[PDB]
Amino acid sequence: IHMTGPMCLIENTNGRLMANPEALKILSAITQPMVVVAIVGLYRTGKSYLMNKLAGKKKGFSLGSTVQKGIWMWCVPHPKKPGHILVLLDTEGLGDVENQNDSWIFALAVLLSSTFVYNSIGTINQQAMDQLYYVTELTHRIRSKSSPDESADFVSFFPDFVWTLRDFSLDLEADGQPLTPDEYLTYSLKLKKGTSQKDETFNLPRLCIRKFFPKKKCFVFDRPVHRRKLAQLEKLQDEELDPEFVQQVADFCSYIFSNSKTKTLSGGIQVNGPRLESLVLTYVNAISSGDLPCMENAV
Ligand SMILES: Nc1nc2c(ncn2[C@@H]2O[C@H](COP(=O)(O)O)[C@@H](O)[C@H]2O)c(=O)[nH]1
Repeated sequence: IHMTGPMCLIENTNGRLMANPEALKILSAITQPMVVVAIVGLYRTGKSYLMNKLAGKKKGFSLGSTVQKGIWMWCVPHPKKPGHILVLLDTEGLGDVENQNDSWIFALAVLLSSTFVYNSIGTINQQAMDQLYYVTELTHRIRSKSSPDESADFVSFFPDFVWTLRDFSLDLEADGQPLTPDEYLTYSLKLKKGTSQKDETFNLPRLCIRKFFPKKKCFVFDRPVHRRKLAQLEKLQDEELDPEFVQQVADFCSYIFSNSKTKTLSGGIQVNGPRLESLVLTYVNAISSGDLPCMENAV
């Protein structure tokens, strides 16, 4: 499975989402079952490191990928599942230079993925909650535009949720024992107690995550601390980064290689390369159509 590095699967150009033919021929060739893990988030938040580490790459921490966008893929063998492939998706360029296909790229990632990894800096903020809410419903509207006819049946389709918090080497709070990353999640996910229309327009995203993301793991990561940029524009190695950061991101990878399920369609048919090509074309066609059937909401 040659793939030395990542490759764009869906490119964002002129506000126009175009699926990659070169990427589709690759997917087609892979007959084995797939575990799709989408590392989504804002640009320049350290997503690439999770990708390289997940792809098994030893030297995978770049330092400034200076310029002078869409969904990139990386198909490697699954390091804990022989006969299974690991497809890695990355939402490139989200909010970089900034119709704004950010939500759509976000949605396709969640759609195509078997596991959903949201990557953000600092403490959990409303802005993240709102778009997480927005994508949940957006994915509902797109998936529904593919169903043979014009709700515990949509929750079964949704991927697992993983939140990776970055530069949040802070994460210091407790009751009597220090909070775990997981406990921090539920905490920052606690609903506001108030019969108001400000707390209402605050608890909706929380309520949405409560229903649509049943399995939820959280990861807090330390600030990556390393030797100075010895001649700029390079790619460091683990032995040159904060040992804690390396161990944290490894413990993350381990959770992925073990807990992440094989991508399945409706009826429970495992998804393989050619099956993912179909899903990429279907979903790109459902979006690029500018159609979208207006059915009832799902919140
Ligand atoms: N703030 C922050 N940047 C990181 C971290 N890990 C890697 N980076 C940097 O963030 C950039 C990665 O961009 P990305 O893949 O999220 O679009 C690279 O320039 C890399 O040097 C991290 O944990 N926190």
